[PDB]
Amino acid sequence: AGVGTVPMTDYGNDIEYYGQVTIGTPGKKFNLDFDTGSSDLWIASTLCTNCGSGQTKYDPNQSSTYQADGRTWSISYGDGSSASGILAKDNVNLGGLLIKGQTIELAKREAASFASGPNDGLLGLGFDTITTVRGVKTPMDNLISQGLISRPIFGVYLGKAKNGGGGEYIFGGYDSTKFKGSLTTVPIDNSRGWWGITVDRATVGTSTVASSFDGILDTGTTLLILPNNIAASVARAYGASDNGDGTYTISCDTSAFKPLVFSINGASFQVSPDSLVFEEFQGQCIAGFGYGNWGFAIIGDTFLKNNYVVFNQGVPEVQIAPVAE
Ligand SMILES: [Ca+2]
Repeated sequence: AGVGTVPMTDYGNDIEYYGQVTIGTPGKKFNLDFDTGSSDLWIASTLCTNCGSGQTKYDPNQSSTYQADGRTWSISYGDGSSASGILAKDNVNLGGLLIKGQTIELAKREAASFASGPNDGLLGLGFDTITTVRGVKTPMDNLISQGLISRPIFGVYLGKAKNGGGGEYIFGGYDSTKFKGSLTTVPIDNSRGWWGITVDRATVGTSTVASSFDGILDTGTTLLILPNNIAASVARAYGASDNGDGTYTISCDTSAFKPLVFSINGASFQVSPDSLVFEEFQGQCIAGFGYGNWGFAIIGDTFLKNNYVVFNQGVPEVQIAPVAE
């Protein structure tokens, strides 16, 4: 692959997307979840006492560039998962770009959901104001300061399992074969450490289901999670029924549904009919949109697998365009 290019693997029905990263000298390959909703780079390690037998574990002893650190870390994600351990320093190779002396977080403990998942840890792509340890420079901060990228951007393509899966992240560039038309620039609010944007409105057919609302672009969240009122308005448009757990039951037959269209900075971006269905289990379909008790939306994979995004940490801003398909 080209310089800074990282092919991704689509896990299951567009649940999450991970890529290979080489850590250490001579180095081991790790599958990490690329997450724009967090900013810590943590990996399963041989110090871990409740990690999955299937995860690849970083071993300090096998890296001649490992450097010990006296600090500890602990993280607790919104979904109830967590992990904790110690800090360390080592080299990280991202698509051919060798970051020297990146702060890495070695897990000593991790939640069972991580132990049974497909990845070895997470690569945080949010802003450095939300690293759990103060003073930690993120991989993007280091790519920029070490001169590994000449533009402070990363282009993101997330595939659809229905079309074969895959995905691709490009550090320092983007690929126009993955999108159609012109990119639309959208200003980012990074005040909470996330890629926050304002959606002007959301429509289903001729109905305005929502007025402007704020949301965060999160590759690390599977669904499109909306504030209660907005989610109910959307559900009413499709005849979806509330499962009482943050999810909805929708008709498995999407041939009759109109796309969920977001108006962002004057252009239209949509969640295609096929994406309105997340998963089918014993003939019952779970919708691609859910609700949470937050005042802002979590714009997850349901939305990102339909729209290419160029993330610019420098401005900050994003450039978006409909996926070429
Ligand atoms: Ca996640």
